[PDB]
Amino acid sequence: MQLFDLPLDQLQTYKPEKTAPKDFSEFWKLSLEELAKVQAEPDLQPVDYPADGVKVYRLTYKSFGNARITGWYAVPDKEGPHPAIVKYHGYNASYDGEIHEMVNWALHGYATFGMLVRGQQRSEDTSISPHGHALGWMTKGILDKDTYYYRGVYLDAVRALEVISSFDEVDETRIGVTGGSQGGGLTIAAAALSDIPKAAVADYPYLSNFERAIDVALEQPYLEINSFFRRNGSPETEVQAMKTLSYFDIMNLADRVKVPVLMSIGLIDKVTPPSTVFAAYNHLETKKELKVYRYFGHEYIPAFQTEKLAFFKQILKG
Amino acid sequence: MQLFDLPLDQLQTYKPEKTAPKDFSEFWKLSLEELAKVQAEPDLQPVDYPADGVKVYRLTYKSFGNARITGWYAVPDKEGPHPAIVKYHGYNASYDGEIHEMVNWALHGYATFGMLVRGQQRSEDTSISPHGHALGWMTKGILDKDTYYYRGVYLDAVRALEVISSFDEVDETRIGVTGGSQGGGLTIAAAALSDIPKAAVADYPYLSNFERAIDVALEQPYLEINSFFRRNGSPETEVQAMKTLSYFDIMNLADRVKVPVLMSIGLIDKVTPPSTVFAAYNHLETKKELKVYRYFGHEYIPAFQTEKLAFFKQILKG
Amino acid sequence: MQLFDLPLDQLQTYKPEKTAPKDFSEFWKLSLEELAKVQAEPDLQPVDYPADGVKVYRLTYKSFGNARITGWYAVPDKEGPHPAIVKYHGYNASYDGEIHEMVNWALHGYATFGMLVRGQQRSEDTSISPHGHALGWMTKGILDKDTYYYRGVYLDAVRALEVISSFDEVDETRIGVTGGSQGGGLTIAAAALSDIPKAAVADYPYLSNFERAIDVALEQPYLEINSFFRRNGSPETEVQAMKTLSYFDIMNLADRVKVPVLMSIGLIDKVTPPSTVFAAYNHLETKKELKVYRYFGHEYIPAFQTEKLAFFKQILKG
Amino acid sequence: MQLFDLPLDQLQTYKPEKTAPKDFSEFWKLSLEELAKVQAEPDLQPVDYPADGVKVYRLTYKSFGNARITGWYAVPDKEGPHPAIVKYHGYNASYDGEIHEMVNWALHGYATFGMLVRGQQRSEDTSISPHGHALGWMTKGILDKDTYYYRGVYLDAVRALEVISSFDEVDETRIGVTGGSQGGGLTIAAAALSDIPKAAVADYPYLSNFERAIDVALEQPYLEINSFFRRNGSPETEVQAMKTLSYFDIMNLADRVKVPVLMSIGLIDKVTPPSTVFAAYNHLETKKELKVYRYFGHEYIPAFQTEKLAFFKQILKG
Amino acid sequence: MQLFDLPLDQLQTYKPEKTAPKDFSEFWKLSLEELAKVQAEPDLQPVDYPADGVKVYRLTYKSFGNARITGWYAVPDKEGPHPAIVKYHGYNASYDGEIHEMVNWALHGYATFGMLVRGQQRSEDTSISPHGHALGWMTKGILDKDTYYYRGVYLDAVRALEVISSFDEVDETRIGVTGGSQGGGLTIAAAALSDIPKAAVADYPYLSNFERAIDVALEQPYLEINSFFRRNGSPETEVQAMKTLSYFDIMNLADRVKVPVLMSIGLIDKVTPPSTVFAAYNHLETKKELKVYRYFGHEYIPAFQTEKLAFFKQILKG
Amino acid sequence: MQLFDLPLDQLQTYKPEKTAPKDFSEFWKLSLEELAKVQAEPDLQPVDYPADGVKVYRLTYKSFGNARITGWYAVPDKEGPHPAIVKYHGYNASYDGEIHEMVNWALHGYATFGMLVRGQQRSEDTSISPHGHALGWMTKGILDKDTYYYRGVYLDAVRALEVISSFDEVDETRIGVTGGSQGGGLTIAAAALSDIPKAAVADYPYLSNFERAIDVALEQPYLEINSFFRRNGSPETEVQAMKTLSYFDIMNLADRVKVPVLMSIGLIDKVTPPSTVFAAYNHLETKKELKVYRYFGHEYIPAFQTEKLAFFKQILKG
Repeated sequence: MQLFDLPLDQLQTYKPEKTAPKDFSEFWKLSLEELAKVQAEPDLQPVDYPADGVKVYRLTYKSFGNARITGWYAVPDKEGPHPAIVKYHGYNASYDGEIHEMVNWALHGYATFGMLVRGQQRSEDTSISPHGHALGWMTKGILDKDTYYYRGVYLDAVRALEVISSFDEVDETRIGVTGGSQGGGLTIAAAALSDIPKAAVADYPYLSNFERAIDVALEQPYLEINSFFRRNGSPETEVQAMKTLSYFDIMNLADRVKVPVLMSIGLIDKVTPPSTVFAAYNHLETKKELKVYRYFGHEYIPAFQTEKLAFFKQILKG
Repeated sequence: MQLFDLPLDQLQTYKPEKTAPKDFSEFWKLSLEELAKVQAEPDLQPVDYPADGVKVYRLTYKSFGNARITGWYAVPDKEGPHPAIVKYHGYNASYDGEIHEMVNWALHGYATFGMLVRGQQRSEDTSISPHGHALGWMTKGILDKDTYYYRGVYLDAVRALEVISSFDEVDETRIGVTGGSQGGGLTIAAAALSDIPKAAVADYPYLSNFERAIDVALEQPYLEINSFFRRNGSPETEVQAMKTLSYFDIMNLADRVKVPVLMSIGLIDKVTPPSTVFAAYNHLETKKELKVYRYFGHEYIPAFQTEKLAFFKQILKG
Repeated sequence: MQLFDLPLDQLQTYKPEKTAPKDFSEFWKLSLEELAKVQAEPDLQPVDYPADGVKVYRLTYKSFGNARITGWYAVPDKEGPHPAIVKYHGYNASYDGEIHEMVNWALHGYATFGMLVRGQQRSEDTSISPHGHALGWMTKGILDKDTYYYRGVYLDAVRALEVISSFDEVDETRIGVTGGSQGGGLTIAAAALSDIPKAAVADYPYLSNFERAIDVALEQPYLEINSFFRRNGSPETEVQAMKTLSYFDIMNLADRVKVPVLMSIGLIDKVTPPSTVFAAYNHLETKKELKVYRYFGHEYIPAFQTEKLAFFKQILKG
Repeated sequence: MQLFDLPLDQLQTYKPEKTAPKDFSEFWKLSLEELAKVQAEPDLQPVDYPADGVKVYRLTYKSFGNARITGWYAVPDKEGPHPAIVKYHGYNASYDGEIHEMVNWALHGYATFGMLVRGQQRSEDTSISPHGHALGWMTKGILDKDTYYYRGVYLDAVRALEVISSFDEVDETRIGVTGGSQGGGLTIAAAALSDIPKAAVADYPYLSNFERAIDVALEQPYLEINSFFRRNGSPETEVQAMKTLSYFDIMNLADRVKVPVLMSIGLIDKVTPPSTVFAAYNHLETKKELKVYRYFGHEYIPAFQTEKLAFFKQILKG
Repeated sequence: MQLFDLPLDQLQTYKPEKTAPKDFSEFWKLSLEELAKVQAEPDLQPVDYPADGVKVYRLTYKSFGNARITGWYAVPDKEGPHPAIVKYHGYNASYDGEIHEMVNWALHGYATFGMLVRGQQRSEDTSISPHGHALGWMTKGILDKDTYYYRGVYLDAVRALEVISSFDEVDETRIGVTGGSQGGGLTIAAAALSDIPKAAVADYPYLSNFERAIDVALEQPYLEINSFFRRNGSPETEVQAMKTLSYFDIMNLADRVKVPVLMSIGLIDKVTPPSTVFAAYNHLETKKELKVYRYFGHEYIPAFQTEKLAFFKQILKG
Repeated sequence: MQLFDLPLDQLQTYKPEKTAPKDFSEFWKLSLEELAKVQAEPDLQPVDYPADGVKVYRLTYKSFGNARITGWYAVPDKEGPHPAIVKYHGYNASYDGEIHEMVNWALHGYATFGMLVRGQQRSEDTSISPHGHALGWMTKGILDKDTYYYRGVYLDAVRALEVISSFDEVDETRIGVTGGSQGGGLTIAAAALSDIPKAAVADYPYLSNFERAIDVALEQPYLEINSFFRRNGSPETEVQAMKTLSYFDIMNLADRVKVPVLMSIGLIDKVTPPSTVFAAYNHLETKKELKVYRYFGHEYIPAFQTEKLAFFKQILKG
């Protein structure tokens, strides 16, 4: 397609004020405290996979709300410990958990776990639907930070790191986090909420700068928010929903990241608008780099794959 | 748009064999038993509304899974006891609960309750998401009849009738059920599972003839099923999901309806294809009429509104 | 969809200079004089409608050009006189005259007439096509104010008020005017050209700020003007057509309205762009209120239905 | 795009039974009588045009309903008397009357008149709108053959031939008729109702086999009929409208054509479906040829232009 | 459609700095030197065409790279010499060479040759594909000015003028160049590279202001450039490709035109954006006129046909 | 989307008669002879890549027409000699040559070469454009089998196998071929024309059953053929083009494949319609399997990736 958001020169300095409420930190502390009360009880079940040099398994663990979260976990068939990667997927975009991708990461030398998102693929979402929402997960439980869909998801993302670091074959000092869109948002959230990750690569991250996203995105799934306001029109509901979203907005969590970050953005992306991604990036206060691709949108960028592999190889395989 | 399904002469005789499993009746008996364990505990909260001649309220009750189900309840501002209507809404299509429509029904002389569907608007869905599903509600809990999303919805629909008939101002012998698409499916399911309704009017009913629907629909939401099979490709998964859907398929429940039914179908409907609606209609063994509109699709049909009003007036008011 | 016109902060003060030619007032005076020469000769024909508490009829009267204009007229089956409402419909958007809507208004307590637009539904358009026009009615007779399509329509709209006020069962001191899009334009035009209405509720009004509308609308039917210029390209034709449109532009007629006005606008409406509606609103010099809905476009807005009912109930049922 | 109607072998034998009512001939005789009552009073007004070898004029004449019909008339700037062509245009598709094309026809050696269709461009439509119609001209006056829009158009088309043949510079024995879509329908109707034309070339003719057209067309304007039935749903209305269309259906007029006919059809045409064109062609009982183009739709076909020029050259110039 | 580029007031003064590299003139001199080494060896083959007053032929000649370029050549069947026109066609938009158009130009009095573009229709493109390109011709050989697709095309365009001027029946002092889009770019390029043309009429010219075109066009075929950058992502490749395009950019060649130019632009054209055309126009330093059509896009503009014919008639038939 | 081609039972037995001309075998023998005249002169240039366990290179060789063909070649960083794979890419669908994918294949244990298609990416197409063609490569040189675009491509594909098997580090007895769409067509053509491959995996193969493809495909690129017939309408041209395509149609080459073949087809594929793929499959007379995926179209199918890896592992590694 074509350009549509602020010009690159303006994007470079686009940095909205944080929207985090006064109890933002307290909310995350309490949420992590809740997660800590649930014993992970990890279980590894081998899987038959048509490749040599790797051992593949279905990893399952317990998280917030006693939810059963799973994903494929692939490890180099070598004597570890190994560097590791926790890979997070896109919104409604996992097709059988991307087992092939996980195996390729293991072949590249990383014990890799592709966490599958609760309610979207294979993992259980034990959180209820307290008040009715628009089609999708974006507005599920949006009237209260405690019941919001991403509360459980972010906690699951942190638990994934606690579980993989606990493995004897994983060098917990060399774990990376990565993912695209929704996976990119989870990558930033995980690095902001856990001291475990050592490096983060986020493709056009999702769940950033909600106030702007709903007025500039031209495609789904930010627009589910707009849809919820069409179906629940009281002015008070809109105020409450934006407030709960502010607790999950990665531009609010970004200044907690302490490790190196590599991020990408395609200038014609109408799903995660460039402005929203620059907002998250400009809120990071850590070693960081934003690779801008003028001719790409919300999709796989071959040149950035090269950058991602070189970054993880430099930091995690040092 | 234009014609696309079987020609009318073929639709008239289209009657697929039932797909109900051997334990279909047991499943519904057990499900109704699970519903009866939950005390309804109805709560009526008056609402200020800008109209004379009617009293409006927010009606809330407890249903399957201890879920809090709600909706607007409007009653003629005259001494009862009054004929009544339970109105069911379309998939993801309630905008603040259609309060205006409920009021109009009351002005027409019917104590009317617009049940809001659990998880879609206002009403709570306490059922979890056991295994991950495609975007939407169609595949939530589809790997087991006990966990499937419509199990709770159908029971809620029956409970709505139990609650309204219990009111002293409602003539329990003169209650009708009505709704469009998903609302039409709920209308048929309620009349199939409850002896309360005395008449049913279903617009192009949804949740019918799933095996055909997924192969002929050209718009959502039927296609969420297809989407789930794309993301969960195991052959066994497909077989299991179709088996669970067969317990909720209104063509399998249709032979249980024993009161008069009025149904509509637009021949250019690509959401609820004509074949799927004729399948439900052809399984009904009761006083019935199917109004076919050649030039209408999945939308409001003015001529059918007249038929609907005439039908309820004739049966519920005489 | 999404935002596209001027930002709300700019819309608030958007007020183009009037485009009314020097003989604007003379044109309307002469036009009303022509209408006055035609005897209304109203005729009421009862209709069988499936509802109690209301009497429904087909009302037919004679207007400008000896045209036979009709519509459904519904009255509370009570001893009047009653407050009344003249409801105007959208462009090419009446489906059998919206009889059900008219009946609901009567059930709300108002003797209501839904005027059907000449040439579009049931009413006769005796005005010829003097010079050929683009597909539709927007350019029919556009080369001369005397032959322009809306000359007859606006006069018919005023006659509708003269006819309903003449009824013994109608309290002519309590008549409201209402309608959406084209119906909203007719509502403002009627209130600007007749001293009869006591209150006006106009949804996103059509036929406003033509100069801007043709450069900003992204959907039909303002674009019929552009289509006419593609087919009749002389520079002189464009000048003449914009001049005739200026006599019908509701932003030019707005300062004649003397009664309270309630108006709505959805910020994503690409049919009646927000700027065009703010233009009409900012030209009103009367008790007024503009309800802005960020997430709605050119469609039914549930929250505004509440506002409309409360407004008419407060003014007309005082 | 791609194929979509009956396969070629089936198109070749597709010949629906005529739908002409018992008084079809009487209707046309009476209509021609109404036309003859109006004196043509042709007026030729020279026009300055940037080309040598041709004299251009605006030709205006009086027709049915005292309507002023006009169009460009271009003649070879040489002593006549000259073969001539009456060219008819597509539905809502004349842009300033195609003056350039008329000039080219004259440069090819034919005194050519491009009749502009009443109400669509330049020419006046004095027939009223008796009962309201869907957007467009297709349903204007459709409840009665006497008031239907094409009654005036067909008579205007015959009158065009009477006027051009009356000119001393035109060889009345060498006049052809031609046009595309609506122009093709007019071409056939004119040759059916007038003995003036000596040859006819019709591109994918419109206004044919209405019963099939409304069920198979996928684009306008056929679909205006469907639109009218959506807005005027009485069963009797549909029956009456189809009856009036049957008087203007070129498949019913085709057996009256007694001069050579050349016709074209693109197999991917979704506006004038191939079946509808083959229906007209198969009802012709005269020297005829149907050129079928597999890869073309409703558009200019270069190869057919050669066929058309060759045909008129052979017949009108020898 | 609707407006989308800079407002007309801004377009009027839009004039980017030239992007021509330091060896721009040397490149064209050397390129013309290469063309001069190839003997034209023109061949005329008569064609059977169904019209009197014109002789039609297939003209074929040799050009750069020993390529065989052809097109239809039509001449008035009169004693010359004649004024002449070289007509260039749109990108991938010649349907059998537009023989009918060529014949009409001859009937207007001009010996006319419609050059068909190498590789696109009938003419041979002997230049290879040196490095792989995106679908289409826009990026073929783009990594080097010497191998770029338009090098051969522009040279062929100049050769066309050398060949037609060489004919005894052609008055070489009265030759015009004309064409639309890609044909408009070739018209400007030819007039910039050859002293032969005496007048030029270019419709919305293509191949102008590439830097802006790729960021503002919303349709094809400028976007092939963007597509090539998606498939060949090294930063160096983008720099090299923009540099080679700068040698062919008509805004860089425009100041070489010494004869009168007539140009058109439709304000809603999303193929050749108005800004890009104003850029070329504002770089012309010769007798010039730009006709702006607010309601037209990338298509035939009837009013401009009149202007084109009057311009060529005034200059070429003086 | 949804189903659209023949139903599965009919696809299973769909086997059109071969369309190969009498000199089909001679053409391929002569073409292979032309290829053998060109010395391959392979050149391996190491490339720095961010991964351990593999050596990456740019492999370049000379093929038919002295064309320089290239692609990425990745080898396990272990002592060989290694099983190998030649991977062919989709039409206009290589983004920088899929270096990442080639590396992954090597990490899976296969010396892998991703041949880049001449003229589409990186590789040179030295064949000229003899007669002009529609946008794209499908019709380039289609008027003669000797000049047709795929002649060079198929020979390049065979040459790729000759080059990789010649490497000392490659076990020439364990080489597979694979690719999707156009890549699948190349996979079958290579296995048909070379005895080198020991196994073939083709995703929905393109370049099959051209007579049906042009009449049933609903997306490109098949439709470029149709586009060429629109621009070159001579009946003889169509006959000649279909004749040249018959020499490259994989259904005509299929009976020459004598090694195991694994193929896939998505039933909603509108680019390579299921019928066209079943045609190729049904002409194979070798160990074969066709995996049918009801809910997938022309895209990556996760389950098939597992099948593909399992197949090559079983055959090439044992």
